[PDB]
Amino acid sequence: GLIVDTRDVEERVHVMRKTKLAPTVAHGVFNPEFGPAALSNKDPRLNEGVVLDEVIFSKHKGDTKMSAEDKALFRRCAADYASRLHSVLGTANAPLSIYEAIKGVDGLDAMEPDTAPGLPWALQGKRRGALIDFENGTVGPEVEAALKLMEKREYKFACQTFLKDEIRPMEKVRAGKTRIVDVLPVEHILYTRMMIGRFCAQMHSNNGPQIGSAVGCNPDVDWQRFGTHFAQYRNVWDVDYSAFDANHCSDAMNIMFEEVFRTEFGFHPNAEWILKTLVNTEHAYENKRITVEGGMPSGCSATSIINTILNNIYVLYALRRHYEGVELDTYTMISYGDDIVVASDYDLDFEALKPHFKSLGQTITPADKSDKGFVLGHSITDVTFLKRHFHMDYGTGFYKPVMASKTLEAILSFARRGTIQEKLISVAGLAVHSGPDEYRRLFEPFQGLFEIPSYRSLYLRWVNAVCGDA
RNA sequence: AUGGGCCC
RNA sequence: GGGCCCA
Ligand SMILES: [Mg+2]
Repeated sequence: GLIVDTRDVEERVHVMRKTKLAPTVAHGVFNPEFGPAALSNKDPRLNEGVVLDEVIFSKHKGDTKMSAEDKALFRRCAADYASRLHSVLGTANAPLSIYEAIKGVDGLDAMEPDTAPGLPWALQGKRRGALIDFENGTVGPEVEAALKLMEKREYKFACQTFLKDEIRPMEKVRAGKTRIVDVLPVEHILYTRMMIGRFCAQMHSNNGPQIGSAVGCNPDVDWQRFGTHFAQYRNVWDVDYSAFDANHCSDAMNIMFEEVFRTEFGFHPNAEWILKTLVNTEHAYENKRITVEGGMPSGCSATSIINTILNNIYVLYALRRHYEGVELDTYTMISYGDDIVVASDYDLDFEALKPHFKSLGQTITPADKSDKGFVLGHSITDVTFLKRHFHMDYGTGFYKPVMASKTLEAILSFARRGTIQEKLISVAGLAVHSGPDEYRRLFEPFQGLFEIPSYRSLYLRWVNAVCGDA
């Protein structure tokens, strides 16, 4: 985005924190080029000539403004995508009752009961349960007041900046490249769900290449689906963006909301309005306050859906800006936020597409090696989606989601106090797909101390999940 | 944190 | 309810 104003106020928002990630019995064994991100400015692991607060916000490098010609072309692409999207989902996009938007609906999880409540409730130390009844699907007086102030479109708010406590590659840990989370107030989240939840749930249950969205998918079973689909194309591309989320420009964001969430598609008028409040945002960070124009907040309801939509639109816009006759089935793609796979029988030149993405302030680079240039001729067994490869399971013939061994080692090397056993069982469902030998090697540091699920027990579970028959 | 999926 | 992983 674009930082337009930075001011210091007395009302402090404390987030400091040491890490909650302790090394495991495996860190002494795997020695991963990974560690927890730095969360204090006096971290000994930091480089010389690095400040946390400067690198934290160093992603906001400007809000790319668009020409009339480019704005109108984005609007056609947004309309054309919306058209395909709504024809597959239906136009059954009526608002959610308060109850619905809390407890969820078929294909939309229930709101989180005990996650951060956001501002200004965080400064009053009032937990999320203090404001909403998550059993009965009703809201307290403070939320109904904001709710009525959202219908009337007067509602203001500030985002709360959290430093993300997670494992990062040491190169980035040392560079102070800690990722940030932007917590919106819990009433904003509820109202957004009211406005676009019925859309969101329908997105989820219809995930696939057809709507170009993997949000709602389950890699274990859905890998076979995605695999076979992309298998039948002459060209496949693993495209990386660089800070996809922050680089969404006002114009693109705004135009996307105007074309996708139209009342003619059955959306409440305030659907467009609620989503547009994400464009110009106030972020709170200890003493400082940052007014930003552009970019997506990570923490808004429907963040992944918005990113995926925008992604689907970016590819169309970029291709149409370079070629002629390009229509939705000139190509195929699936995305989950920034993460994307594109395919086509045509020989598209992504290298030439670079500057077209650049007009939306997006920088595309090949995922593959970061090799000098986008190449042609790649297949699905060459690419990565959601940190998983597409590999053929040697004994069911089905595609399986395989994670890089180095990644799995990193994961297994750190855990929060008293969460190790639990975590080992979870990670096991991810590691099974690496094969018996590699499954054994990965968990061997934990032998004799924790319960390790057998390879066999988890392969058998997977086979049933992917196909009830074989 | 938003969410998705999964695990108990 | 508590956890994990991915974006
Ligand atoms: Mg990828």
